[PDB]
Amino acid sequence: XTRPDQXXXX
Repeated sequence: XTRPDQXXXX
């Protein structure tokens, strides 16, 4: 959820 740009990141 932390990093949409990185494909999620939780």
